[PDB]
Amino acid sequence: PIMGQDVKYLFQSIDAATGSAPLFPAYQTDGSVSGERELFDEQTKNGRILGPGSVADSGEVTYYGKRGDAGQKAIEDAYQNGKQIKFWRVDTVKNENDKYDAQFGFAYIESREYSDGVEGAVEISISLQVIGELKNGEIDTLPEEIVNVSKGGYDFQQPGQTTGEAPGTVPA
Amino acid sequence: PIMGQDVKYLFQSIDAATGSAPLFPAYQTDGSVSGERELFDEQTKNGRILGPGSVADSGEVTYYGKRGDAGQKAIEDAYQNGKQIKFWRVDTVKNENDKYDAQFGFAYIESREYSDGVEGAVEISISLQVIGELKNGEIDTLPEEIVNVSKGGYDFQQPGQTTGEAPGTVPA
Amino acid sequence: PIMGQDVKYLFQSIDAATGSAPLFPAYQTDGSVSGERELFDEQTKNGRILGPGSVADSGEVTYYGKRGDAGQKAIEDAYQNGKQIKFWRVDTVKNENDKYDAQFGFAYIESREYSDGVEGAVEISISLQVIGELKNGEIDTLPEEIVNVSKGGYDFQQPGQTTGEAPGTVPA
Amino acid sequence: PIMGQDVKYLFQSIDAATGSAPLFPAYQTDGSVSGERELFDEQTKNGRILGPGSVADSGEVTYYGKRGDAGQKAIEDAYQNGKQIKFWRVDTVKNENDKYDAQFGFAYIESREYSDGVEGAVEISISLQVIGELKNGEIDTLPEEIVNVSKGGYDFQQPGQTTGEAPGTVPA
Amino acid sequence: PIMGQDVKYLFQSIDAATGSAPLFPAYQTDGSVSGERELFDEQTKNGRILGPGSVADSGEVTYYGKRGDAGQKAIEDAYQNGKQIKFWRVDTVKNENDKYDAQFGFAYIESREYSDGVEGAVEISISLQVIGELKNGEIDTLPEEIVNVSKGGYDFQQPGQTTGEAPGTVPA
Amino acid sequence: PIMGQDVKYLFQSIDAATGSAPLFPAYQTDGSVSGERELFDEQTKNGRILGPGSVADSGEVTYYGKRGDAGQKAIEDAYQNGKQIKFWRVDTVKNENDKYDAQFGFAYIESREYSDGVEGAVEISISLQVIGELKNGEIDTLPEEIVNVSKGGYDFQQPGQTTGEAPGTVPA
Amino acid sequence: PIMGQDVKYLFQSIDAATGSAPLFPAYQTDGSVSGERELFDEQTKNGRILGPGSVADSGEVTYYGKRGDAGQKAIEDAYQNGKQIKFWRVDTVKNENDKYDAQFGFAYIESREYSDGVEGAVEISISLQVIGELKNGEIDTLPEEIVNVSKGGYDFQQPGQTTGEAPGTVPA
Amino acid sequence: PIMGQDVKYLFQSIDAATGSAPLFPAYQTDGSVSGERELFDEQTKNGRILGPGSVADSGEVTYYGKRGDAGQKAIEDAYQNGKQIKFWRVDTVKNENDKYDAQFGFAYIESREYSDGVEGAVEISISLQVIGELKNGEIDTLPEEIVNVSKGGYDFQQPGQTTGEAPGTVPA
Amino acid sequence: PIMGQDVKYLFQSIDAATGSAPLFPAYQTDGSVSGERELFDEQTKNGRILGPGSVADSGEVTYYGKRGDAGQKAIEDAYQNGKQIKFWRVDTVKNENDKYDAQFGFAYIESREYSDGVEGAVEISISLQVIGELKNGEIDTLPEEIVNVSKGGYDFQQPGQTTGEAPGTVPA
Amino acid sequence: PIMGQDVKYLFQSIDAATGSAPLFPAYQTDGSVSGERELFDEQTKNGRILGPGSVADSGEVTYYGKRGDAGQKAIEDAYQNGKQIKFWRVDTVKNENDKYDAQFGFAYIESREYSDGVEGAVEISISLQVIGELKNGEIDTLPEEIVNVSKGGYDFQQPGQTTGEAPGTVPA
Amino acid sequence: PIMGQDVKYLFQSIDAATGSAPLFPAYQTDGSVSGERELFDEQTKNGRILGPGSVADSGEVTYYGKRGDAGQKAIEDAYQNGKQIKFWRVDTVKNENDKYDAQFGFAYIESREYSDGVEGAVEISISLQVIGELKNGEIDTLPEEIVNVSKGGYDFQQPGQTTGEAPGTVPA
Repeated sequence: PIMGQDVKYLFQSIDAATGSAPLFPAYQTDGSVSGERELFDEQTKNGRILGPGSVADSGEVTYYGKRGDAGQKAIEDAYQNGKQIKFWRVDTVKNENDKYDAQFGFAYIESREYSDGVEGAVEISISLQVIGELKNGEIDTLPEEIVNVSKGGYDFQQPGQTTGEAPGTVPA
Repeated sequence: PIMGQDVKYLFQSIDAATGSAPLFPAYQTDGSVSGERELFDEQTKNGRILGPGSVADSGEVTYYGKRGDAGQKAIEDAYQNGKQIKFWRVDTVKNENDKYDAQFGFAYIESREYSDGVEGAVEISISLQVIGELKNGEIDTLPEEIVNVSKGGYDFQQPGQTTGEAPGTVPA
Repeated sequence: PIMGQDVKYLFQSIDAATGSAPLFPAYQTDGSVSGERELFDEQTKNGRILGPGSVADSGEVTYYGKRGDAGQKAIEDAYQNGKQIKFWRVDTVKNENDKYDAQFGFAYIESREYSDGVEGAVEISISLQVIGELKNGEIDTLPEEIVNVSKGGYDFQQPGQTTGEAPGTVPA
Repeated sequence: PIMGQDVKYLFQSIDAATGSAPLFPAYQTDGSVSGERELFDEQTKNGRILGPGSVADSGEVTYYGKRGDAGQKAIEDAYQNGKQIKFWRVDTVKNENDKYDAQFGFAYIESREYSDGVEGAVEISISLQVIGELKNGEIDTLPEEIVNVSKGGYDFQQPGQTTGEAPGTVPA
Repeated sequence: PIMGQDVKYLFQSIDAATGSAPLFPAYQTDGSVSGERELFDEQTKNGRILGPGSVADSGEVTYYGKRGDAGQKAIEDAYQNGKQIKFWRVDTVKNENDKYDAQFGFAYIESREYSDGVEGAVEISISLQVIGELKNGEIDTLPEEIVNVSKGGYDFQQPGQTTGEAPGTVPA
Repeated sequence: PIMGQDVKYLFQSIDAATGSAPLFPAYQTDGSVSGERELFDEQTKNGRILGPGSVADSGEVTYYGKRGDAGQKAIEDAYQNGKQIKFWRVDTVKNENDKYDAQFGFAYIESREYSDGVEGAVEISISLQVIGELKNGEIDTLPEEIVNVSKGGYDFQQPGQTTGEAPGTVPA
Repeated sequence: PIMGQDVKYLFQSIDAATGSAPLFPAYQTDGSVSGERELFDEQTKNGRILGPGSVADSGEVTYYGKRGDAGQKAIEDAYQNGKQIKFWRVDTVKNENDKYDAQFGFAYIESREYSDGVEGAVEISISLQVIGELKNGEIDTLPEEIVNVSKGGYDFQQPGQTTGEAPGTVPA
Repeated sequence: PIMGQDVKYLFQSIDAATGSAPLFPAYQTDGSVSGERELFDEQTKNGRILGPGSVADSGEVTYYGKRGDAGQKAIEDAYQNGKQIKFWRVDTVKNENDKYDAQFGFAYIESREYSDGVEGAVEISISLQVIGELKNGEIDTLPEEIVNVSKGGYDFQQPGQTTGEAPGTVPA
Repeated sequence: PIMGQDVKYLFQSIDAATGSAPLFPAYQTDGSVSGERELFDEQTKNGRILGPGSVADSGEVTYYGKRGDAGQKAIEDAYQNGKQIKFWRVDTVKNENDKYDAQFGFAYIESREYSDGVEGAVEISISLQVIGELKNGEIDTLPEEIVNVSKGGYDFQQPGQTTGEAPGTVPA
Repeated sequence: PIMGQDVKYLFQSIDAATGSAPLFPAYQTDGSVSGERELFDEQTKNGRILGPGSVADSGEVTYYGKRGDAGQKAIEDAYQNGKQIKFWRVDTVKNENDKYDAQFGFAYIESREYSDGVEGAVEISISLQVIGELKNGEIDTLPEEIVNVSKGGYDFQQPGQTTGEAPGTVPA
Repeated sequence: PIMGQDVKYLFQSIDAATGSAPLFPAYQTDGSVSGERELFDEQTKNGRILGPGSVADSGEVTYYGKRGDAGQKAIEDAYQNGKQIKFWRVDTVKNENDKYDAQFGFAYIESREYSDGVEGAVEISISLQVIGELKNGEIDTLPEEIVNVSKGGYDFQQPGQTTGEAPGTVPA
C-alpha cells in the first residue's frame, strides 16, 4: 500500500518564486491532524449532532537538522522573522493519471521546538496550522527525492576517491 | 465466540445509491464507545440516579491507507468536502435466521488524523459521531470480505505468472 | 480466601419475571467502586470531617461477546432501548448459613464501550450506577456456573462424536 | 529499622466496646498521607509562607478479602451502613518503655473500592479521613498478629491430620 | 515401570466420526507440559500461596513424516485450514480394570515447525494447547499399534516375495 | 557424610488420614531451592542490607512413572483435580536422639511436566511451592524404604519360582 | 564532581539550641525545587518578560524511618504538633577555604506522606517550603556522618562479639 | 549533520565585561522550545488563523554540578540574587564563512530545580525565558571546549605523575 | 602462589560468643563476587564515568552436608529462623607479620539451594550478601583445619582398632 | 564452488587516496549479516507482509594482529581517532566477464574488541555497519593476495639464506 | 605475528610516584573490549548510520593471585578503598623506533570477582572502565618481565642450593 517512506512534504518559500520545491531531507515522524468541530443542540430530541463545524488542520513535522541545505533556513525565515509557507504533501508511488499526488495548503508555524540531547542527535519539531487542505494532485515533484535516493553509497574510485562519508568526488 | 476479525464496518456513501457496501480493507483496531449520560439529583434522599440521559456514540476506526480503492476517497469526500456516511457494523459469523448482523447508523466524522511514521507504514485514525444505533440485522453483505479472504496466496503459473506480490494474473 | 474467580455477577432483566438469574458467561475483570462523599468543613476548628455524604457506587464490568446467549441482548435491551437491571454480586464459595452470598442492587448503565481489536478478541466494557448496595445474601443461584464449570473437556464417542470444540453431542 | 511488615493497623468498632483490637489479616500496601495546608501570602515582601494550615490526613489501606473473619464486616458496617472507626497504627518491634507504639485516630471512610480480577485475587482498597493524629503509644496489642505469625505450617499427625491447607486439627 | 515406548498419542479428527483413532506412526519424543499458574502473595505475613491458577497444558509432539498415511494430513487439515483435534494420551501396557488408560484432551495447535535437514531425515515438531486433561480410562484402542508392532520385518517368502523392503506380499 | 540416596521425600494426601507416608519408588533427582528475598538499599550510605524477605521454597522433584502404586495418583489428585500435599523431606541415616530427621512443609504444585521419550523411559518433573520449611525431626517413617530396599533380586525357588522379573513368589 | 552521596541535609530543631546539627540518616532521594515566578506582560511589544518574580522553594526529602534516633521525632514535632525547622543543605567534599558549604533556610513542612509497603520497607516523603535560600557556608558539621560512614563492618571479637548486624560491642 | 554534542550553550554574565564566554561543562539534555502564539478568529468563514502571535521562547538546560568552576556560581548569581544572562547557542562544527554560528538571546531564569538522588549523581535543571532569538553568528568561541575536549586521558609521567583522575601534573 | 585449598571460610554465629570459628568440613567451590556499581555519564564530552558506585558483594559457597557437626545448623539458624552471620575469608599459608590473613564481613543469606542428586552426593549452595569487606588480618584461626588435615587415614591397630571407616579409636 | 579462502575483504582509508587496497593478512572468520527489517501486519486479514524495511548490514571481521603492516593502523585510525572506511568484499576466483567481483560499501566501526589469551595468540574482532551494499564488480585488486599467496615459504638458499622464518633474502 | 604472551598490562598506582610499573605476574586471559556506540537513524531514507557515539572501553583482566607482591594490593587499594589506576597495555616484541608500544588509559574498576575452586587454584577476574585509550608509545618498561622471564628454573648448585621450588639462593 503506502509505506512510511512513501509520503514526503515538499516545502516552498513565499519569496523565492522558483519552481523547485525544496523539501528538507532527514525526516522523522509527521502528522496532519485534521480537527473538524461540529454543532450540537438537543432540540428536546435525541440530538442534532449531524451539524458541521470549522476545520483546523495541524501538522507535527519532525526532522533532523543538517548543517547546511538552506531549506530549513527558509523554515526559520518563515518562523523567526515571520512569514508563511507553501506546503505540499506528496507521495512517492507512481500514479497512472498524474505522476504523484498531494494534499496542499498554505501553512503557518505555531512552534519550532528542537531537542538537543547528549547521545541522540538534535531533532527539530515543528507545528503547523492550515486553513483547509486542497487536493491539488499535480505531476512534477523535481525528482531529487524519489529516484535519487537509491543506495547512499556510490561505486568506487581506488586511486582517487578523496572522500569522507558522502561518496563519489573527483580528486580535490 | 466473536473474534477481533469477526466484526467489520461496511461503509456506504450518501451519493452512490449503489447496493454494494464498499468497506475499506486493511483495517486496524476500532471502537464504538457509547456514552449515555443521565439525570442526577439527590431530592434530599439517597439519590435519583435511575434517570436516563442522552446517548452520544463515537467510533475510533483505524486502518492503513492503500494507494487506490476509492472507498477511503469516499471517506475523504465525506470529511473534507463535507457529507455524511452510511455506517454498518456487521459480523463475519453465519447466523441461522439471517446471514449476518449489524449495528447501523448515519454517522458523521469528527476528525481524520493520520500518522506518517518512518519505519511503520501510515495509519489513518478516524472519529465518528452517530445519533443512535439501530439494530438492522440484514442478510447480504456482498461477500468480497468474508469468504473471499481465504489465503492471500494463489496457486501458480510457471511459464506465465507475470506477477508481483498480489498473485494470479495472465501473461499481460 | 476469595479468588478472582470466586465472585460472579448474576444479572436479571426487569421484564422476564423468571427465577433463573442468567449471569453472563465469558467474563473479564470487574469493579464495584463505591464512592461516598462527605460533609467537609472547618468550623474555625481542626475540621468537621466526620460528616457523611451521598454514596454513588459504580461498576466497571468487562467481558467478551459471545455470538449467541441472549443475556447480553438483555443487557443491550437495558442500555440501547432504555431499561434498568436487577444486579447481583454473588460468591462461588459455599457458606454454612446460606449457599452463597451477595451484594444486591438495582443498577443503570452509563456506557457500553467495546473494543474491536485485530489480534485480540472483542471486549465489552460496561459501566454501572446504583443507588445503594443491599446485603440480600440468598441461597439459590441455579448452579450452571459454579459446579458446571468443571473441565471443559468431556469423555469421547469414537464412532459418533460429530463435534467441534465444545464437546459431547450425539451423531446429528 | 522498620520493615514493610513491621507496621500493622489495629482496628476497633464503635459498638463492640471490647478490648481486643481486631486488625484484619492478609493486608496489602497502605498509606497515611498527611496533607497539611498553610497560609500562603506575600505581604509585599518575599512571602508570609511560614503560616500554618489545617491538617487533612488520608489513608489508602489495601488488603485481600477473606471469606469469613467479620472484622471486614465491621468495616462494611462502618461504610455501607454508615458509622466511624477507631483507628490504630501500631508497630511490631519491641520498645523498651512500652511494648509497641502507634499513631492513633478516629477515622471515617471515603470510599471502599475493591477490584475483582480474573487471575489475580480480589483486593479491597479503602480510603480514610481523620481529624488529626494522636500519639497514644500504648502497650497491649493482643498478640495474635506479632508472634502468632510464625510459619503457617505446623508439625504433623500422620494417622490423624484430616486437614487441608491451614494445618493442625484433630480428626473431626 | 513405564518405558518411552509404552505411551502413544492416538489422534482423531473432528470431522470423521470414525471409531478408529489414527495415531501417526514413526514417533519421536513427546511432551505434555502442564503449566498451572498460581497466586503467590505476601500479605504482611509469611505468604498466601493458597491461590490456584489456570492450567495451560502444552504438547511438544515430534515425529517423522511418512509419504502417505493421512493422519498427518488430518493434522495439517486441523492446522493449515483451521480446525481442532481430538487428542489422546493412551498407554501400551495392559490394565486389569480396563484394557488401557489415557489422559484425554481437545487440543489446538500453536505451531507446526518441521526441520528439513540434509542427512538426517525430516522431523516434524508440533506444539499443542489444551484446556484441561481428563482421566478417561477406556478400553478399545484399535490394536494396530500395540500388538501389530512386533518386529518390523517378517520371516520369508523364498519363491514369491517380489517386494521392496517391507516384506510379505503376493507376486503382484 | 550424606549421600544422594540418603534423603527421600515422603508424601501424604490431605484426604487419606492414614499414617503410612507413601513415597514413590524409582525416584530421580530432587531440589529444594529456598529463595528468600531481601531488602537491599543504599540510603546515601554503604547499604541497608538488613532487610529480610519472604521465603519462597520450590521443589524440583523428578521420578519415573510406575504403572500402579497410587501415590502418584494422589499427586495427580492434588494437581489435576486441585488439592494440596503434605510434604516430607526425610533422611535415611539413623540418629541417636530420633530415628530419622526431616524438613517439613505443606506444598502446592506449580507444574507437572513429564517427558515421554523414545528410548529413555518416561520421567515426571514436578514443581513444588511451600510457605516455609519446618524442622520436624520425628521418628517413625514406616520402614518400607530404608531397609527393605536391599537388592531387588532374591535367591531362588528352583521348582516353583514361576515369576517374571521381581522374584520370590509361591507357585501360582 | 558532586555525587548523589556528596550532599546531605543537616536539620536542627527550633527548641534545642544545641550546636550538633542532627541530620537524620538512612536517606533516599531529595529535591530542592526553586520555583521563582516573573512579571509577564506584552505592553504592545515583544514582551516584558524580563521582570522578576517571587521565589517559592520546595523540598522533596525522602528517607527511611529508623526505629529510634529522635531527629525524625523532631521532624514530627515540627509537623504534627506544629513548629518550624532550621534547614541546612551541606556538602560532603572538602573545600579549601571552608570545610564544607551549604544552601540554608528556615523551612516549614507542607506534608509528611509515608508509604507502608509489603515487601518494600517504609519510606517517609516530606515536602518543604522556605522563604529564600541563604548561602551561609560554614565549617563544622559535627563529623559523625562524613568520615564516620566508613565501611559498616568492624573488626571482630571472637570470644566476645555478642552482636547482631550493627557490629562492635563488649560482651554485655 | 549536527550531532547531540555539536551544539553547546555559551553563557556570559552581565557584570563581568570579559570576552571569554564561560559555558559550564558536564552538560545533559537541553531544549529551546520556541512557543509562538497566533491570532485566532473565524469571521463567519473558514478561519483567520493566518495571523501572527507573540513568541515566548523557553530553555530546558540540564547539566551536572561540579564542585568548582564558578560559571554556575554566576548562574546562581543570576537566579538567587537576581540578574539576567547573556545567552549563546553555538555550534561545534566549522563553518566556512564564520568559525561557528549561534542563536543569541538575553535570557532570564524561571526555575533552578536540581535532583539529589542516591545512586545517580546530582543534576541541575534550569528553565529560561527569552524575548526573541537573534541570529548573531559570530566567530571566536575561546576554543577550550571545541578542540580541547580531545581524549580526557593524557600521556604519562612514570616517576612523577602524582595525579588522580584528571591527569597531567608535575610532582608537587 | 595460592591454591584452591589455601583459602577457607571461617564462620561464626551471632549468638554463640565462643571463640572457635566453626568452618564446615568437605567444602566445594566458593566465590566472593564483589560487584561495585558506578556512575556512567556522557555529558557532551568523552564521558563522566568517574563516579564511584555502591559495592554489593555476594558469596557462592558450596559444600557437602555432613550428618552432624552443627555449624551448618548455625547456618540454617541464620537462614530459616532469620539471623545474620559473622563471615571470615581466611588463608591457609603462614605469613611472617601475622599467622594468617583474611577478608572479613558481616553476611546475610539470599538463598540456601541444595541439590539432592541420585548417584552424586547431596550438595548445598548458599548465597551471601555483605555490606563491605574489611581487611582484618588476624592471627589465631583455631588450628583444626590447617595442620590437622593431613591424610584422614592413620597407621594401624591390629588387635583392637574396632572402628568403621574413619579410623583410630580404642577397643569399645 | 566458493571456498572459505576464496573471499577476502579489501580495505581502503578515506584519507590515503592511493590505489592499493590494503587488506590485512592473517584472516580469521568473517561475516556480512544483512539485516533488512519489514512490516508484518494483520489488518483483520491474513496479513500485510508487503512492507519493506531498512537494511542495516553488519560485519564481523576477525583476524590476527601482525606487529607492522599499517593497514590495521588505518583501521585504528578509523576507530580510535574517528573516521570511516572504504569497504570491499572481493572474491579470489577468476571471472570471465571481469577479473573478480565484489560487494562494496562505506563502513563505520561499532566495536574493536580483541582477545589477549595466554597460549593462543591474540585475535581482533571488529564490527562493521554500512548503509547499503553495492554490487561493484570491478577488475584490478592489486594481486599481492590472490596469486602471491602460494606456499608461505620459499624453496631454498643453502649457503646464503641467513634469515629467520620468512625465507628468501640475500646474505645481509 | 603477535602471540598471547607478547602483550602485558603494566599497572601503576595513583599515589606511588615511582617509575617502576608493577605488573602482576602469573597472568591469565585478558580483554580490552572497546564499545563505541553510534547514532542509528532511518530518516525516510536508506539510513543515517553516520553518527559517532561515545566510547566505553572495558577490560576483562584475569590472573592468579600470588601470596605477596603488592601490585595486587595496589589493585585492592584502588577497588576496596576506592581510588583509580594508571593502566598500560604494552607489547613484548622489540620495535625499532621505540623499544615497545602501548595503548594507555586511566582506568576505574567495575568489579573484582575471584573464584576459589577446590582442585584448581584460585583465579581473579577484574573489570575495567576507561574514558578513552591513548596511543602512548614509549621506551622504558623496566625489563624485569620481558627478558628476565627465561625459564622459571635455573641451572644448579649441587652442595648448597638449600632452596624450595624457585631455585638460586646462597646456603642459608
